Amino acid sequence: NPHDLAVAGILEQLEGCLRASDSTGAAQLFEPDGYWRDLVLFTWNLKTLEGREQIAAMLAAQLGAVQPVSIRIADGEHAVEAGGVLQSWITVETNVARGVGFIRIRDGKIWTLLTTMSELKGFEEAKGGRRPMGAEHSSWLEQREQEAKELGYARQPYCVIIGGGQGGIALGARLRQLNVPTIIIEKNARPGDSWRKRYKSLCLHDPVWYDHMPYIPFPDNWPVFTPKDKVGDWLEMYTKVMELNYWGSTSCESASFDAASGEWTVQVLRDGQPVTLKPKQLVLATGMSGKANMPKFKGMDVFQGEQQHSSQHPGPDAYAGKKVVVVGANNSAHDICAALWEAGVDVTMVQRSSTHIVKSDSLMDLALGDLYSERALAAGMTTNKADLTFASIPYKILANFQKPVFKAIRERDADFYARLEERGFMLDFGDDDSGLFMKYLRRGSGYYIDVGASELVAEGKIKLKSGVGVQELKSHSIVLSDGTELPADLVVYATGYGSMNGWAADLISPEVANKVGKVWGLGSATTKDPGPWEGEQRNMWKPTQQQALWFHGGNLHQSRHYSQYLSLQLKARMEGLNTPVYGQQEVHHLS
Amino acid sequence: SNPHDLAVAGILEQLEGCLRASDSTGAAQLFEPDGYWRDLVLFTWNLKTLEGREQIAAMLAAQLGAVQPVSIRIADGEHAVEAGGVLQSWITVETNVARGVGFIRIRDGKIWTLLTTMSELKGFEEAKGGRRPMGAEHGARTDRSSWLEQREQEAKELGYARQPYCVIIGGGQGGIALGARLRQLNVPTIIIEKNARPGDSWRKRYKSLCLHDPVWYDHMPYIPFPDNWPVFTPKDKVGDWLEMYTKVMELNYWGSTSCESASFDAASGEWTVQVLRDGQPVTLKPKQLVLATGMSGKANMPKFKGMDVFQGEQQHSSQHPGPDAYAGKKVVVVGANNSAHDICAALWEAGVDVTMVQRSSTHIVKSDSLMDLALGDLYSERALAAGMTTNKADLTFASIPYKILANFQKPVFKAIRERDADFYARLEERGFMLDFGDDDSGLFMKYLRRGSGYYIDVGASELVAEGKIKLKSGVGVQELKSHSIVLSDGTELPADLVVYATGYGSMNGWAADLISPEVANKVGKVWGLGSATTKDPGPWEGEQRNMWKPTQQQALWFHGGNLHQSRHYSQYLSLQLKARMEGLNTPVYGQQEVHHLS
Ligand SMILES: Cc1cc2nc3c(=O)[nH]c(=O)nc-3n(C[C@H](O)[C@H](O)[C@H](O)COP(=O)(O)OP(=O)(O)OC[C@H]3O[C@@H](n4cnc5c(N)ncnc54)[C@H](O)[C@@H]3O)c2cc1C
Ligand SMILES: Cc1cc2nc3c(=O)[nH]c(=O)nc-3n(C[C@H](O)[C@H](O)[C@H](O)COP(=O)(O)OP(=O)(O)OC[C@H]3O[C@@H](n4cnc5c(N)ncnc54)[C@H](O)[C@@H]3O)c2cc1C
Repeated sequence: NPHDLAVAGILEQLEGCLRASDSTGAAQLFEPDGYWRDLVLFTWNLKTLEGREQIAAMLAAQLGAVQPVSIRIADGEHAVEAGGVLQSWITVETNVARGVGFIRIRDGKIWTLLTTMSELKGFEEAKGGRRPMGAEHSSWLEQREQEAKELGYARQPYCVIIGGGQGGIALGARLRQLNVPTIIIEKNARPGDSWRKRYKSLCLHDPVWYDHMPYIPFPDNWPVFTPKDKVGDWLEMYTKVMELNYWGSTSCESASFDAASGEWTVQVLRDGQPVTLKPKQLVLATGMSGKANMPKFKGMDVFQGEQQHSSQHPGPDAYAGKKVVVVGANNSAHDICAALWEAGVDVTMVQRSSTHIVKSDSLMDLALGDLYSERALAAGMTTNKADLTFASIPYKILANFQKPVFKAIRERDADFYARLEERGFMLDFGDDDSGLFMKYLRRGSGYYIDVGASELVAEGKIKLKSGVGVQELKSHSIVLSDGTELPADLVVYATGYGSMNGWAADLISPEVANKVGKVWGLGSATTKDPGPWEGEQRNMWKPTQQQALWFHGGNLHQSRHYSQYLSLQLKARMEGLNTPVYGQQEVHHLS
Repeated sequence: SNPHDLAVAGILEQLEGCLRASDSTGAAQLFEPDGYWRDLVLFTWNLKTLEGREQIAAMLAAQLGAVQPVSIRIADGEHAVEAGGVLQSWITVETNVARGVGFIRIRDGKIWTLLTTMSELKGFEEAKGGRRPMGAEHGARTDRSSWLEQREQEAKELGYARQPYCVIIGGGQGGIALGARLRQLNVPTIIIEKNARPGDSWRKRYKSLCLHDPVWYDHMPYIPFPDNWPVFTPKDKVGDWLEMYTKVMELNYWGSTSCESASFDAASGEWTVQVLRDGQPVTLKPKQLVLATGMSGKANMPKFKGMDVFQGEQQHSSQHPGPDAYAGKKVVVVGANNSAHDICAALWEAGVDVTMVQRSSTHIVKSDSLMDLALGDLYSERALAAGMTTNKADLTFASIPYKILANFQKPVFKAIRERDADFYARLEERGFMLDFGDDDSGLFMKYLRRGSGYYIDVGASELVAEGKIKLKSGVGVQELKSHSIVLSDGTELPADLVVYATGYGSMNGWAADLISPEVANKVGKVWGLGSATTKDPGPWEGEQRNMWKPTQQQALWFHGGNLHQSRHYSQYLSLQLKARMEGLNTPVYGQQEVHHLS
């Protein structure tokens, strides 16, 4: 291929500079403002180097310790040319690891480079050609019962994960494949209960092609949008067959770290019994959403009806013939209001701030179609290549990729949007018009994927009062800042959640929560994501300022992909490897 | 272009030309005089191999009116290849009611072998890929019934207020696979299984047991084992997998339910099946009954002199719980088959005095050698890397007519013998009686012909070859005395326990005990090819007797086989069941007549 020669020569110069510990020379091969996003392989971190000077500074600090380095076109792949961009899958090696990557080249200059870590040399996963035999040509069940009785009691785990939802289960499967002895702590009774507990009608709003767990993808006949209990069944059965050590009915009560011994002391209550676990690494996988935001409205003590945060709302059944006011317009607000109307309960939504609304069909086609769809698969974009393609766009410029996508969504769904506005609903498209994904990555909230509620709003079936605040709650009403008085038997506060940092404050200490800082967000200086720029998700899947404390989570996509780089970092430290973190992120917000 | 594509595509259009022309004799003229057309449902509504031009013409003359118009072409995205004078190509075939994949071999301008299969019924395709269910019903409703509610409704109504179309007896690997395929075709089906949980059929075996077939060969439909799954799966890990598979594939699986009896009423077209679901009687009235109770039938119990005199324990291999109770005892196992080898190796690991007593020869193959030389080309990592997917692997194997399979296998097992020659020499020198099939065609051919007579060695044969398991061969049982067993060479073995590892009768014995001896006789022997070899008498039948296809008893079907055959032939059985559920015209051609009652 005519492009293979072009890309391979650029890669050879890069390879030459990297072997020579020539940081400046390597950076000169990039565009002046080019990007190098590294996932563990060079930085022992999740780090995006922006521009030649940052690129050179990383290479000057890391190259001496990783030699010899190779980088070349990936086996079986070829370079392609689109829109003036030369791109190719690549393979990259250090002295202790290998990985795949992706490179984009323009006018002979590296525009973007992705390096990732796939495996640690000598600790490769027993997959494919390396499969365990299973049988020798003490039984398999006996050994499992041995591990169930000894791990966490007579013998301590290397790693403890708090939280057995989708995120901890995926991370646990990955850790199991790396022989990192691990216990998952889950206060629910069974795996999958994290999803069973939602409202009757809930389904995933992300599509199947985007949603796979590691190792066992959903089958070709699995539904596009999975009902909440069908997810539960899958997670429970995934947990069994991937041989996880999963302590259900077990609450984590407290944890602390002793830098002297390098050990945590984690106090749990397993079916009522106190147990003390002493792992070397602690992972919080308690959900990206932390502590509920409770408003401080005048007269909340005067109101004689029920007040619930959206997280304490059981559903519409108890409220036939009653009147509900939902304070909020996020997706929790839309879910709760659509259920109350389907049940024939009087519901009013009170919106103070704008919301980004996207029709499910439009999100699936225009925003996910290129990477996660039947069309994507037929074109060869496998789930792994999709994850790596998305990861290869530096967060700095992703909004630029996204803007045309969500402009097309507005033109397609314009009539839908007009009717929402004519009704008085406050629309936005992210602070910079870059859309749903960027809001999710920046603030983890502020959007609703419409599966039926927005039409109920446009048609007036869900009553809307927007543009107003709450003045006070009276004895049987809530009074809005324009003077409107809404009678209310039940007030639901759909006011969101703080960051995961609240989990650390509640389980470790507020002092440790302060060391760690706000979790999630990019530092984009937009709503609920204050600057300055950090360029990677705050405290996710990477070293934190609290030693041996980690955060895992995200949506099913991010949990699938970044559980790989988190587990490889946990494994590397279990093997006593040298892991010199570059550019460890300084804390700019205590929450 | 491809120069082989043109040759094959021209041969195929002549075939298609003749078929649209209702030219049975002319279409047959396109095969070698003795060519083969193996059909899986698509043309014959049967599993049927047409052998020779006269049979081909007769089938085509009988069926063509029922399946026209027929299209047959090279498969989309595939190309013909030529090797050793043989032209091959994947093909795609459509009828007026169905579509499917096929495979064609051509030599000197004549069709040597044709494989036609049915993949789907037109208008009843599976909800997969582009046709996935949405799962969620978007848009507001007040009559909303959630996924969990509908599932709880079906559990409560099916078999009570509403009868299933099909009932499967047996919830092992075979019934679970078939159940999955039937749920994908919206054939309401109840699995009846007397064990408590799905997967218990594997949990029930001895501690150390693993699959002796490798993972690449073993997948269940729809959810393959993952890339980190072990080659040889321990039995309890197989149990957990089936238990998860049954849950996530939405099977209606009545555990703790024994099937007591069933009878068919040709007037109503209904079965009456009496079950005990947790002790409580239920009466099920399906239109179709599938027996999936395992290929092994009634245990064969020997008639030895003095069995009534022996003062120790006597067990059939199927009644032997394991070595635990026999710490200080002396065991004699009468048999040298696979049950006997498993039981003896377990007794020897536990330090029990065990002697194996062999009368007839056994075929021994090392698990590792089966994996490389017998399965390596189709079911391996190298096969996958070469584009041979599990389904392409299944179709390639199915594309070899059974009449010629034995000669493909002979060089495979000549190679296995040369590789393991010292192993075999030490077994023969120790006095173990070896064979390699009646015509030296090896393990897979015995299995297809008689379903017995072999043991895949995972460690026990070395214990025999080295004398750790004591061997007495070439002998029968003369009599049991009060505390000993006497062999036909005069040896008197002291014995606390005698295990009779003497195999099983045919699967139709299940039909005898659950339906009636008359129905069992009408159905006849199950399994076997009619190969005129040991335990497989002629005449030649060419397909597994009564497997995955219509039987001489109306609305009675048999499902089973190894994980490979269950995976693959459950597709054709479920489609035949689905076609009848939708009231399609299904004219069976060449329905096999019974030549043996058992
Ligand atoms: C309508 C709707 C649709 C959605 N669709 C999708 C979708 O398609 N894809 C997607 O990725 N997300 C979707 N989400 C979001 C989904 O809720 C989260 O993404 C999901 O919960 C992932 O969270 P997690 O596994 O990281 O943590 P969680 O799901 O919150 O689980 C964390 C677990 O930690 C446990 N826990 C907490 N504290 C303790 C303690 N002290 N001791 C022990 N255990 C503890 C909890 O019981 C919980 O089970 C949807 C949400 C809604 C409302
Ligand atoms: C060491 C060893 C290794 C093996 N490895 C393999 C391998 O790798 N691959 C392979 O394919 N095979 C293997 N086998 C063979 C295996 O035992 C059978 O192939 C397997 O059981 C398939 O049978 P099945 O699921 O069709 O029926 P079965 O497993 O026999 O199950 C039929 C079920 O029907 C139930 N049943 C019977 N009567 C009734 C009734 N009246 N009411 C309700 N339920 C009833 C039984 O409880 C049983 O669970 C191995 C065997 C051994 C000993």
